[PDB]
Amino acid sequence: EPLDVVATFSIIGDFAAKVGGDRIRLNVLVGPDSDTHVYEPRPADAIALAGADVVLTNGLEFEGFLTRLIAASGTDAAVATLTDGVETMEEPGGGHYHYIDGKAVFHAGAHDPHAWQAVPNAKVYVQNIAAAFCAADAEGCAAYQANAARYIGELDALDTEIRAAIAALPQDRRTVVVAHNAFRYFEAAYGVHFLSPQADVAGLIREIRARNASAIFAENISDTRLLEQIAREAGLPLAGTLYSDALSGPDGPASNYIAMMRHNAGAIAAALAAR
Ligand code: NA
Repeated sequence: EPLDVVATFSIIGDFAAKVGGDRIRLNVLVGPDSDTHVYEPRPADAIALAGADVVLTNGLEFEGFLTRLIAASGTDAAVATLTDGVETMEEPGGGHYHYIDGKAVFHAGAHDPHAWQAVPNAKVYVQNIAAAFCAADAEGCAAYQANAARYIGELDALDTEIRAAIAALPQDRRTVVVAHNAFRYFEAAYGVHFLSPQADVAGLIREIRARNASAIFAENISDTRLLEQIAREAGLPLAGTLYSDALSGPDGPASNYIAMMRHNAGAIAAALAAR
């Protein structure tokens, strides 16, 4: 058309670009290394949304803001929630029951947004994107769909590579530490454990000793100070940085999703193979 596509943040942006190729014009609302967790609304998001045909989002959190700006523009854009069809996990402790009409009804409360850290989930994202584009632009559907199938083949190879790396590790060396745990879907998919803070460093320290955790990793979401406290108290070496919610810049080590995951998985395995 070009199909005008807005993606809320860099990782989804990469997916969009892979699916859309030259048929789309892509704007990404939150770019690499921003001091934002995943996505956060900004008024200037309006300028991109107002021209849009399709808006790609992670989840339901700020779909209010996005759809209110879309209505105000008079645009009529399809909003695709890319976690549709992903088995999302609740945040630790999130649940609770409410006694509606006699029955104790469970209320989910706040899902962990970091679903891309499991590569089978990134396949669903990509499949949802091709569906949304295929939909808004019937003529492009064969191209989107061939782009999607080929990227999904590469994701499949990546998921096997990650599994082959982790499977080579000893069974008693599977635990690392982070100040902020953006990695619960990685832990659910692959054979590794992440400990993070849930005075209470003491609790964490005990589980660290109990699990013989090998290393600590930095990430962009926690502040810096907490990380230094924990390593100091635990006497664990700082092995590197894991990419959680954003790609790196184009000269960094995580300039697209595949490279991001290669990095994370490779750095984790390196630390566990030796620390
Ligand atoms: Na971030």
